[PDB]
Amino acid sequence: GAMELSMQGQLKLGCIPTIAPFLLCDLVQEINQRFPQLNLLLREDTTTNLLTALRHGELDVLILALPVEIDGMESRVVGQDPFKMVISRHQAGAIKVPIKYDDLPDESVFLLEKGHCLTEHAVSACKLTDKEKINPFSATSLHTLVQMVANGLGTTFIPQMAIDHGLLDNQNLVVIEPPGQQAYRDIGLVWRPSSSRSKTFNQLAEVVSELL
Amino acid sequence: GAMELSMQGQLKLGCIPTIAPFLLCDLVQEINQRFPQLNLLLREDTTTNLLTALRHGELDVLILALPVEIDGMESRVVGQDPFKMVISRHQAGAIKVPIKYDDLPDESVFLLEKGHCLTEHAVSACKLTDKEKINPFSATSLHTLVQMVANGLGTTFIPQMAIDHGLLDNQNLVVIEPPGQQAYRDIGLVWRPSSSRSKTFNQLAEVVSELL
Ligand SMILES: [Cl-]
Ligand SMILES: [Cl-]
Repeated sequence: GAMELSMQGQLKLGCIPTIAPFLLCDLVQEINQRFPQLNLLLREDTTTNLLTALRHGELDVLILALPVEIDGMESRVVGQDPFKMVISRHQAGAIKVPIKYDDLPDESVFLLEKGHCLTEHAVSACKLTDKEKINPFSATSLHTLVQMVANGLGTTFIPQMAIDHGLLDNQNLVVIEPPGQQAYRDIGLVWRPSSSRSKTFNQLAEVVSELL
Repeated sequence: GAMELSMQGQLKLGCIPTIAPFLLCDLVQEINQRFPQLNLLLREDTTTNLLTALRHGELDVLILALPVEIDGMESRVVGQDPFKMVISRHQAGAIKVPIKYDDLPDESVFLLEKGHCLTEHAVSACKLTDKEKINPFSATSLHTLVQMVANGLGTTFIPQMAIDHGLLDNQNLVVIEPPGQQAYRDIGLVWRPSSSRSKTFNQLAEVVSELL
C-alpha cells in the first residue's frame, strides 16, 4: 500500500488572435520542461471578449497587446514586439524604401477590422496619419490580411513574432521597416487584483518575458 | 497619345478559419501567376456568418468544408482533406496505436466549439461515438487547440492541409491515423445561383482542386 500525500495544476489563459498562434507555441514548450505539472487550458478571442471573460472569472489570466482598456485589472508588461511592413516581391519595385506613406497609392494599406487591437497599435506606433492610404476593405484575420498583400494588393503592418514563426513562408513577401523609432507593441499579462494566484502569474510573466 | 480600350478584376472570397490559413496561401501564389489580373479580397469567418454574407451579396464566393447547411446555394466539391489525430511526443507512450477511443482516458479528446464545422466533420468521419472521451473545455481556435495537445493534455483531430502548412512545427507532436476509412472532409466552393460569374467560379474551382 502507500501513504497518501504554485506552478501546479490547471490555468485558464486567454490570448488575442495576433499573439496566440505565435508566442503560445514557445510558451507551451518552455512550461512543458520547466513546469511540467502546469496544464494550460487556452482561449483565443479578441481583447474585449477576453476582458469580459477575465472579469467574470471564466479565465485566470490573459496575454494581451497593450495598451488597451483594462480598468481595474492588474497588469505587467513583459516585452516588446516590433512591427514591420510587408509587400509582395512582385510589387516591391513599385514602392520605394524607406517608406513614406505620402508616396504610397491611396487605399494601399490594408488593416484588420477595429475589434483587433493590432490596427490601433500599428497605426499609432508607425505614425500612419493619412487615412486616405487605408483601403476601405477591412481584413478579418492576420492570415488573410497577409494573403491579400501576397496577392499584390497593397501593404500592411505585421508583428515580429508572426514573422519569426513563419507566417510569411512561401508567400514571396519582402519585409520593410516602418516609419518611426517606436514601431512596436507592448505585450503584457493581465489578471484580477483579488486573485490568490499572483505568485503563479508573476512566474509566468517571467517565462513570457524570456520569449520576447 | 493612345487609343482607349472572366478571371479579371476583383473577387470577394470568404473562407473558414480551419481552411483559410493553409489553402489560401497556395491559391494566392497560383493565381498570381496564372490569373495576374484577379484581385482576391478575403474574408475569414465561420460557416454561418459566411453564408449570411454570401446570401446578402457581401461576398461573391466561399471556400467551405462540406457538408454544411447551404440551402439554395450552388456548390461544387473540389477535393478531400484527410483527418489525422495528434498527440504530444511525451504522451505518445501513454496512448497505443492503432487508436481505439474506448482505450483513451475520459475527457482526453479536445474539440473546437460547435460554431466550427471541423468538430462535426471530424467526429462523424472518424466515428467518435463515445461522448465521455470529449473534454468539456472547448477550444476556440485551431492553433490553441494544437497548443493544448502539445502541452500534453490530450488528443484531437487535425486537417491534413494544416499539417502540410507547418502547423505542428516545433511543437513535438506525433501524427496518427484516426479510426475509419472515410476520415476526411470535403472541400467545396459555394456561390449564388443568380450570379453572372459562374465561369469565373468554375475556373477557380479547377485551380483549388489542383491544390488538394
Ligand atoms: Cl484583439
Ligand atoms: Cl466554420
